[PDB]
Amino acid sequence: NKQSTQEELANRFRALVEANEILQIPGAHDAMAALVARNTGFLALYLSGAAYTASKGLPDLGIVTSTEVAERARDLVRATDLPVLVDIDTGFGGVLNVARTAVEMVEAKVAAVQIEDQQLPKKCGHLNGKKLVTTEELVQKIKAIKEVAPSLYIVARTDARGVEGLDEAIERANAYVKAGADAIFPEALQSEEEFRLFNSKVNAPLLANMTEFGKTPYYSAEEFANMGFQMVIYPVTSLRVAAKAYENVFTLIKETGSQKDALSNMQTRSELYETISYHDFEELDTGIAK
Amino acid sequence: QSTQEELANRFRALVEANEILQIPGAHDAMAALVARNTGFLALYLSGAAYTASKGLPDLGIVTSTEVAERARDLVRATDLPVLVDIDTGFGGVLNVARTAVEMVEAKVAAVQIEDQQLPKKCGHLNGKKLVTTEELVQKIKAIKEVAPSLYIVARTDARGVEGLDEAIERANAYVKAGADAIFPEALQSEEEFRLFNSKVNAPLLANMTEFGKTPYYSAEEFANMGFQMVIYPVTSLRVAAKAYENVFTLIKETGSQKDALSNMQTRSELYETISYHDFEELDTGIAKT
Repeated sequence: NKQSTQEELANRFRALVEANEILQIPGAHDAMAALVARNTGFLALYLSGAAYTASKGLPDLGIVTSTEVAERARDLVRATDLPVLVDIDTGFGGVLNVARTAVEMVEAKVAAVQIEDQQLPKKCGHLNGKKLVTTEELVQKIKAIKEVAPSLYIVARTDARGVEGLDEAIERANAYVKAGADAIFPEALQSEEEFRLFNSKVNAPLLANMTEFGKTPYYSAEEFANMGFQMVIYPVTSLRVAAKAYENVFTLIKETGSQKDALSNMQTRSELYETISYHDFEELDTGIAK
Repeated sequence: QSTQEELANRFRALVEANEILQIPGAHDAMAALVARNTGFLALYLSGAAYTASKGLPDLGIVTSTEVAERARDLVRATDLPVLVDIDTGFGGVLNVARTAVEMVEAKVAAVQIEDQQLPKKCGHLNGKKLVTTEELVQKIKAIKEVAPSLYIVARTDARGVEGLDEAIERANAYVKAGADAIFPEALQSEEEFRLFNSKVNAPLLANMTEFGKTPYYSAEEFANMGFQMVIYPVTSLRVAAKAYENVFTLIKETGSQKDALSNMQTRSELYETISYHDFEELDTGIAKT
């Protein structure tokens, strides 16, 4: 095996960002999705809280632990040796929790983490809250990361556009950047002009969130690129299509008594053989044998 | 939220039931949830599907704890009887005992143990030898004494490597040892199904895995041929993988996922499936001063 180090992975990720061509970053909720993405030719992967929790059959409500997220992230790197950006929500607690989350991700050889200014958890009764923490509140958290894990590329998410306003978001963004963030995820900017303007007023590479059925139209990556973005995520797609596929094949087996008609909708044992690199284990066992 | 004994006694009733029991493989909780919503009454945790989901080959390099934690996820999501492929029990008799308790703790209904030999020798990785009959008998004995409430399926690979006769002999011994049902891998034809059925003192499980040594019989046909249950072990992962491939290629080469919108679970169905409402009702219900 020839795995990379975390510091190699973070720098490779940074390179990918600074690159002239836009970086597409697919969400992979598990190691199999991670392997397919790599084989499909993607150079970075995304672990979204949404897809992760949904995989475990849970709601995206911040009830998973940093330990759990760091282990699934392990699975991703262990499988692909690709830079992985991990959505760490708000750091799973305070400055100290954020500090430990940072170490655990470096241990998992995570290349980058995404932290947000959303205020969590939500007050009882108003669990559908939209309030954010103070700018300083995230600033300190970012400083905590830069302190304990300087080898970690930081993407900072802000939901300030839809709750406080455009210029408010720009102000928050530039603060997070000077605090140590290397890139900005501006949730739900509302137009072409807002994208270009935000890019113009903020001194950092920008991330675009291409999640389906959301507040963002289906622009191509090329479109995002000339509009001022240098990376784009497809966070939950892997789980959306998988869940659809369960439904269709389970329906079929229950209805018809057989999976006969869905054979074409399947990865073959041959494709599986090569995907999990079964061969490379064989050459290992025999090389040792002689 | 059923007890382990409840989940085990129901699975056993499902087996003895007149209608053949369909058991789909669910490699994770989401698969598990959909199987439940689809109407299935029991779930399977496949060794091949689990490991591959973690990007590993089925070579017995996952630990019992690993499998135990995934089984835990499945039972938690659905509260359905789950049958877990525990391989050879991940070690000796005392390892088998440990594996059993862990599964009982995880609220697992049934386990499946096989007579293949593990680990496999160098150079003989692709080897296909089984353990001595008593070795598996001792292991079944272990599970009976340590976890009496756990339903036992014993898989024999004897038809393929030894002969049809030894398969029957091994199976019957496993039965008398404590196996509640037997999994006869790769019986060759319907003739061999019935004969084995006539010669084996137990409920039988059919392996309906794809691209294998077994034709695509319907569940009802298996029932007519002697079987009381049938698994669909790797299917969830088989369809999950190909969907990744198609959508990722789409994104990679189109620059966008627009054309896969109809091939996706909606936010609304997601919301439904994970019971997001239940958490709202819990959260808001407590908000009463």
